[PDB]
Amino acid sequence: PQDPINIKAAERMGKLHDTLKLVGYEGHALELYLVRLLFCLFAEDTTIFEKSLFQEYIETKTLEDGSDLAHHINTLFYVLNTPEQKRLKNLDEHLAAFPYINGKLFEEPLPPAQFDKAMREALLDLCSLDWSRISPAIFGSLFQSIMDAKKRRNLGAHYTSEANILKLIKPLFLDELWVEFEKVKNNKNKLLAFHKKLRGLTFFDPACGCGNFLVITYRELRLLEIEVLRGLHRGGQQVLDIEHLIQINVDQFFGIEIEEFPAQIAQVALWLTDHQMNMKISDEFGNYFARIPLKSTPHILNANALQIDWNDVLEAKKCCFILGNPPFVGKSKQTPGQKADLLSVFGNLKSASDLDLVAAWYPKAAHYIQTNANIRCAFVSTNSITQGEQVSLLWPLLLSLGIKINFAHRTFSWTNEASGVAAVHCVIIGFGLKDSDEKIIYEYESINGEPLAIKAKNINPYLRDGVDVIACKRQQPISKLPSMRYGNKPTDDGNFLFTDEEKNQFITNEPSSEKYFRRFVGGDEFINNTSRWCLWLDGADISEIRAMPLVLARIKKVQEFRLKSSAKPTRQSASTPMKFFYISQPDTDYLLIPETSSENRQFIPIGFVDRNVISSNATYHIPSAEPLIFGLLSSTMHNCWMRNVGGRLESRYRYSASLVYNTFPWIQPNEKQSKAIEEAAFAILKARSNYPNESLAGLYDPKTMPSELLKAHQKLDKAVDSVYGFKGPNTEIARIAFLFETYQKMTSL
DNA sequence: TATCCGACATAAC
DNA sequence: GTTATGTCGGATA
Ligand SMILES: Nc1ncnc2c1ncn2[C@@H]1O[C@H](C[C@@H](N)CC[C@H](N)C(=O)O)[C@@H](O)[C@H]1O
Ligand SMILES: [Ca+2]
Repeated sequence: PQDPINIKAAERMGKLHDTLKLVGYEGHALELYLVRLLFCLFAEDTTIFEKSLFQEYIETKTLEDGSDLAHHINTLFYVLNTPEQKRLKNLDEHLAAFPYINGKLFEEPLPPAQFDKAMREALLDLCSLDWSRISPAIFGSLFQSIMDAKKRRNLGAHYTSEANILKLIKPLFLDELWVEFEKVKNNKNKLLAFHKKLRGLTFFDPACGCGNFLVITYRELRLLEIEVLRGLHRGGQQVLDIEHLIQINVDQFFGIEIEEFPAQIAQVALWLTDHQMNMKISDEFGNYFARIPLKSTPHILNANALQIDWNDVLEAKKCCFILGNPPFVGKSKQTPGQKADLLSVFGNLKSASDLDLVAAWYPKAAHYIQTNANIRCAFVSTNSITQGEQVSLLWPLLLSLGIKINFAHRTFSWTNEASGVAAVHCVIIGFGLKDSDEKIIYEYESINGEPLAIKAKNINPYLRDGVDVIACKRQQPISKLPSMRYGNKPTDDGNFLFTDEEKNQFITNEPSSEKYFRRFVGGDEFINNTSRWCLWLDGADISEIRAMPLVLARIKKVQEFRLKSSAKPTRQSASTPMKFFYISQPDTDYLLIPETSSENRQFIPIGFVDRNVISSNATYHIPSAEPLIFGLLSSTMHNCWMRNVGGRLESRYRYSASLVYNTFPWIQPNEKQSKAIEEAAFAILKARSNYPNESLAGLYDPKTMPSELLKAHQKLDKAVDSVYGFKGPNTEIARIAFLFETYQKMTSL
């Protein structure tokens, strides 16, 4: 038998596409030419064509140099559209063996292409594999393999695993369809009504890619529909009559896709799955049943789902489910076209440009279903739209429109079976206009593991079981606390930064420069006790900088890099090329908080730093911080706050003054409570000192953390918890919920 | 001025 | 290539 296809076959087929593209067979013809070939490869390996008829024809009626191949394929494409009654009586016997196929797939005449030896062999190469068991992974890898890395990233062109679609469609509709099936399966009447209900269901993916959500869904429906016909069978031991019993078909699936090639795959993907299932039902009940020629057609539109009215694809009143995996694009990574798309959907809302592109599909869906509250929706999305600065900008608008979250998958790692897996963490948000009396939140122990369904009273805009209050960005703290500041941002392409060895090479080469070096600490250098230096030129005497060539060359390298920038303020900054782009350095010693750091720690390692070391923008800091405040930011309570209202990078903690610290509710303490927290603070500090040559990473890894440090932190929480009057169960659940009662009491005043 | 963020970036097994 | 865990500067206000 022939080797079944794997991912390497789709990738090879993709190279055929780009090989054809490079000789000028471009555009619409190219996309449909290839998807036609795909159908032929599947067809000869099933019973649509006689076994291997396509391959044999190419091998016997086509020249080895590939010179004539495209002529014969062009006539083949015409035959497959010509019913047998309209074929020339003298048509080549070998060509006459091919069935009439028709359908939107073969109706358009196409310019003939041109092949050579290697393109012919590549296509015969594809023929020799078995296309019989073609799956989402194949359709997705093919879709992905024709795209530049920059394109793949920017359209979010990442196909969705079988597994990730199943976590989305099982709660959305599928599981309930199996419960309902099992309850009526023994009543011929109710089973008949159940079939008609299955036939009338429509599925709508407004960013459908290569169609996997539609393909998996249609396959599950076909599988269900087999057991339904098994049920209904009133002929006992006679062969079940499929053609007049079957109903479900591709005309129930609808999709929008901006690139034509995935929009063409999605269509053929649905027909191949159709035939795959027709063969499977033909096996169960032993009688041959195929839907050839292609009389039913999906409704995939090639368009821009953010610029059109979805009702042109599918009238809302005739629609049932909206599902899919829309593209993820950060606020500062999106092209002028997609920012404008984003802003069209959100109108004149404040800071709406700060949303991920994926957020755009939510108000669209929310406006679309306003005319039919029976629709239920679910979207994969980057977990970022449930964290930090975006929660305030997306969920006020969604809640105001009636949108209610009915189930949700919390953060998990992305993956699929194709090349170049993207590195992003995800959520799944099921929503609609009807509250559900049984909301489930699926939780993950291993970010890579399988989920566990947990009952939920309510589902937060953060996807938590709690109240619907959102923590908003603030420029100053709601509590009585000293202001916090952002570290200095260099924008220097590294020209002002050095390793110790570099600082030594540079000093010997330019000894007059020692006066201008100062210690440089980012988050990574501080957490890990690594040494780094910067040239600190804020307020340098120009008579001293003229003397020094090596420095002058750095200042010129900063300026040249800064002019090449694309952000006008950066270009502007090129004309002060010896000063950091943003400067915040204090005059007093300060408390440093790293910006981005491992979620595996129970506390964010913070600490005190000398006023002469320059802190990078990968950190925050409080100038002249009394020990009490170091206790407060060390506390479980603060870190629980940071964990819940802060943002994340994939999943690492990301601190930010305006989201965490400034919204942090904190009651001012007595003199005894204040002295207590100070005493624990010094106990933590001392506990750290007693371990030379341990970096803060080594000390705050909770595996390797010394018990003497854990105790001082336990001493500290007790003092801070006392200031709150917090007596509750000492869990992240009870602490989060209690801080939000405090936050709301303050935000109500 | 003043950032939050990254279908990530990249040094380390 | 996996695994572990934080840079750097854009875009916007
Ligand atoms: N404005 C847009 N309108 C319509 N489609 C878009 C738009 N932006 C990106 N896309 C497409 O969104 C898709 C995102 C993918 N994650 C979908 C893949 C698809 N779920 C699959 O399983 O294969 C890409 O295929 C894009 O071409
Ligand atoms: Ca074959």
